[PDB]
Amino acid sequence: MISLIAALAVDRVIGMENAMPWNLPADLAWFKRNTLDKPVIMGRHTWESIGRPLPGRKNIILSSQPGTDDRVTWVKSVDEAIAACGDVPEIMVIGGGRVYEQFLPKAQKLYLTHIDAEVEGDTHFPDYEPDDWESVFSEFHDADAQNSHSYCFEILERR
Ligand SMILES: Nc1nc(=O)c2nc(CNc3ccc(C(=O)N[C@@H](CCC(=O)O)C(=O)O)cc3)cnc2[nH]1
Ligand SMILES: [Ca+2]
Ligand SMILES: [Cl-]
Ligand SMILES: [Cl-]
Ligand SMILES: [Cl-]
Repeated sequence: MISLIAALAVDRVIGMENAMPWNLPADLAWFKRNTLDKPVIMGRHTWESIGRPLPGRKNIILSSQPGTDDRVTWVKSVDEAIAACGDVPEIMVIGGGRVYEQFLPKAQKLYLTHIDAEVEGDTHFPDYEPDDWESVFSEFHDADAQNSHSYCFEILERR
């Protein structure tokens, strides 16, 4: 199955002109927990953001331009990206905006972190209809010594 994993500020903001103005190691740990030992598909901007390959995951970059790093797999279409994942139980789509938009219709599961930050968004998560999704997990957390904002983890399954 295909799943999307994303961190959403208020108004579904997922990306800004520059790095997001928060420090959420707990969210990064959640991201890692839920992507480890699964193939991850990302777009080129997200690849640049991360800086290097995500450890312990097959990294697949969806882009129309040729690849500039040999440590990851470069593909040019959605179907090629899926094919490159092979026969696995779950493929994780990790953004950004355009990649989420292309994979949402195929997705059966969303792993969302909702962050209590009001920011001006450059890119947004797709406008999904809550009516069509069932929350099967929710966990709320306050800001703390290591995390700059309150955040809530949710797992949705398509109804
Ligand atoms: N929940 C969630 N949070 C995110 O910040 C997030 N970010 C993107 C893409 N951006 C990023 C940026 C960095 C790392 C990252 O460095 N993750 C590490 C853990 C952090 C660390 O160990 O320092 C990893 O191994 O997964 C992942 C995704 C896509 N989906 C997300 N989903
Ligand atoms: Ca429920
Ligand atoms: Cl976790
Ligand atoms: Cl991207
Ligand atoms: Cl629900």
